Amino acid sequence: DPFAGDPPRHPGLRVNSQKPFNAEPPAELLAERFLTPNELFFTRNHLPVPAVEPSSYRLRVDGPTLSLSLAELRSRFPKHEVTATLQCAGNRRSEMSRVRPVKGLPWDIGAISTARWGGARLRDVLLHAGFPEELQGEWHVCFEGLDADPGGAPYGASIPYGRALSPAADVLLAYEMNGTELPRDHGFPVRVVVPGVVGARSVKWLRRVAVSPDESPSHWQQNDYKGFSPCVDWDTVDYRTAPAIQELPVQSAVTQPRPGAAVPPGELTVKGYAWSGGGREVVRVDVSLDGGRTWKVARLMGDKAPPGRAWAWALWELTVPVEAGTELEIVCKAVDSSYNVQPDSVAPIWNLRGVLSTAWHRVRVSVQD
Amino acid sequence: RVNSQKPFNAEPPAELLAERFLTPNELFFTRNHLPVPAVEPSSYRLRVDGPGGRTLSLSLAELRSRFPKHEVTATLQCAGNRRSEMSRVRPVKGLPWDIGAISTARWGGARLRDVLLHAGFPEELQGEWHVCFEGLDADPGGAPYGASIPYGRALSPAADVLLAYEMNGTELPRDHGFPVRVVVPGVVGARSVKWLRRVAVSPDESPSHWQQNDYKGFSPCVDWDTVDYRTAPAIQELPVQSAVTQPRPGAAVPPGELTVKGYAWSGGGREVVRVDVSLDGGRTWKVARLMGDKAPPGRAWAWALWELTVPVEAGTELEIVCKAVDSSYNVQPDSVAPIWNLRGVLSTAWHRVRVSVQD
Ligand SMILES: Nc1nc2c(c(=O)[nH]1)N[C@H]1C(S)=C(S)[C@@H](COP(=O)(O)O)O[C@H]1N2
Ligand SMILES: Nc1nc2c(c(=O)[nH]1)N[C@H]1C(S)=C(S)[C@@H](COP(=O)(O)O)O[C@H]1N2
Ligand SMILES: [Mo]
Ligand SMILES: [Mo]
Repeated sequence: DPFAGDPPRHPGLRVNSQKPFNAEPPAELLAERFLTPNELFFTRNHLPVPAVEPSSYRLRVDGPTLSLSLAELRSRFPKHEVTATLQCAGNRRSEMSRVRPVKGLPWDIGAISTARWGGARLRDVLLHAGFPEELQGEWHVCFEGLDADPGGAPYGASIPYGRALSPAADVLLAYEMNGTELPRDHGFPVRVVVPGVVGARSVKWLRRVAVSPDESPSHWQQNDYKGFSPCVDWDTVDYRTAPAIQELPVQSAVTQPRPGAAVPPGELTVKGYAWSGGGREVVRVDVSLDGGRTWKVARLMGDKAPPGRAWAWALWELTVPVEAGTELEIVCKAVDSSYNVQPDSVAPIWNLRGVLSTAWHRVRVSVQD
Repeated sequence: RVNSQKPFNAEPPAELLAERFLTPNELFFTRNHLPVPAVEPSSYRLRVDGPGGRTLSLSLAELRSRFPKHEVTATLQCAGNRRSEMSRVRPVKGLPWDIGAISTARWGGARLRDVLLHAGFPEELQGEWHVCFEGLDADPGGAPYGASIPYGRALSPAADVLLAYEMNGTELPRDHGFPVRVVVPGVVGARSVKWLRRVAVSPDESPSHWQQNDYKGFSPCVDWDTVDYRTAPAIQELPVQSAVTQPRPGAAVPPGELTVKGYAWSGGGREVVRVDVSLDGGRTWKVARLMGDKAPPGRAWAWALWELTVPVEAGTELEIVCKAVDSSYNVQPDSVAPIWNLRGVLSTAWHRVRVSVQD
């Protein structure tokens, strides 16, 4: 059992896979706090979790070569904090499966969580390694984790050089999560946090940072996490025909009430989350009780972030009167700062991996007598 | 097609709209809120001012000679493009545009960035600053057309904001802002202020009617008795968009093969990564061929023209639908009612075109 050393996890989590460990918090706990407690933050591991002795750990940065200890990472670079939501490419995959079977972890609406991350700015570490603030043409910063497949290939990913060097992009080499040291499942001792970008690129248990003229050659950068036409099937898919998912599109889901519930008549408070990639804020959330025919505007909770740096989700709520003995089909949809919107239905956005599941979330409940 | 004479507003015929990557100056859609100014070029001056910047008064000759000419091929799409689709759901207030309030040109001019830096403004300002524009066109009272963009976009080298005096290789036409306009790539046409008289750096958004009390998106539930422009942000970047230009609604096409064509575009420099095309009303899809050359990442200011040749069977009915996907994997929604708004702006639900196949 290569997973014999994996860490202990909270019992309240909805485990989608044990070995490797993948789990999401239940819907009723998911949006209870703006910052998702470390114990409930969703967990996505492709491989066994590395057991890292903090003292001997070294971060390799291949400059135009650094070997940074955890103590150096902490002391040499000013600590910055960024509150960012990580959403998995597979969040809401369960919706896709309802149309046609897909390949992937059966996530519901909880493959998304939010934390206040603390660490060194990737920008500062790269400038310290001797790299220039700017590089002409399309360059990339590649990441490798300490976790590896049977063949010894590590988990890896990349982001464009521009994003890595940009102060406003808030890309961190994080060693703290919600004020405490990074948990093992979340990348102890160091992970990359890439705000506004799909979770896949936020490499945990970071071993190496390199600059390259090309994207990471990792399996998960080249041959996974892309969107295709709904017509594409396993016999025709060609990962060269689409871009790696970086920024994600606008998203929202209803966390309260839950599907199949019978709610009391009178007033009903509907709640959920909304978020969009690339630091685009959520400017509105529309909520319907009649299956998307008529809408009401939800209250957006929380504090406004600077323009282009809305890395954290918006929690929303709406209290509405409901009549005894009626059926409700509760639907939410969000609008971001570029006026991007969510689509009505899943079949037209369907894909063989069930990624990029952003059609409206629909929750059916009945109202008691 | 002219939607209005006084003031003048017009769009090119759908049959020519997407026939050339660069829209000829004579066909490029025209949206004018006010009478078109008659600008005498020698006496014209562009005023540039603001806190911590030297006030400039630039002649057309100096704008051309002092600043290095930059060329940017950028698509301008009006907020009301495809308004007709909104009116079919419920009547709205606005020009009755069809799919042609969008056009593309190669613009040439001074970088707004260079002009502001020349005036002494810094590359970055803390807080949320804006760059305000005022046109020479004005209402009978005298308020000019105006707009603004965030200071960060104005100063970004990558954002390609121009003070353009050339359009597709020739002098800027009168209807398109002669002698000078702002071109704001990847942003709604409303902010590309024509007949530019002033550029001002300000800590606040432009107080213009068209910045404060127009060009915003609202929930479909909002009506005239409840609309409050303070509740929404000014449209700046636009969402992913596409439409079919060939064939045209109600066409009877010959059997055999059919070449479906159209355009696709997305705001904020996000490239179009795919266009899906259906012939059965959105039940099944095929992938269209994207025409033209790639642009650098984050600077896809120009539309992608697309086409798909498909076999069609005699005597059948088709419902042709297209939808586009951008670099952040944003998508177009299925239907118009849920994106409906009282001004019929931001019309990006799937375009559907019904045709029959002879015989
Ligand atoms: N090294 C390493 N990094 C990783 C992964 C991985 O398996 N190994 N999974 C990725 C995926 S696909 C996502 S969604 C996020 C999940 O971060 P979390 O488990 O801390 O929520 O981590 C990313 N980083
Ligand atoms: N001075 C001024 N500039 C303006 C206009 C206006 O009425 N006056 N209309 C705006 C609108 S709403 C749009 S859609 C574009 C259209 O530019 P075009 O006419 O060159 O296509 O110009 C913008 N610039
Ligand atoms: Mo993921
Ligand atoms: Mo417009």
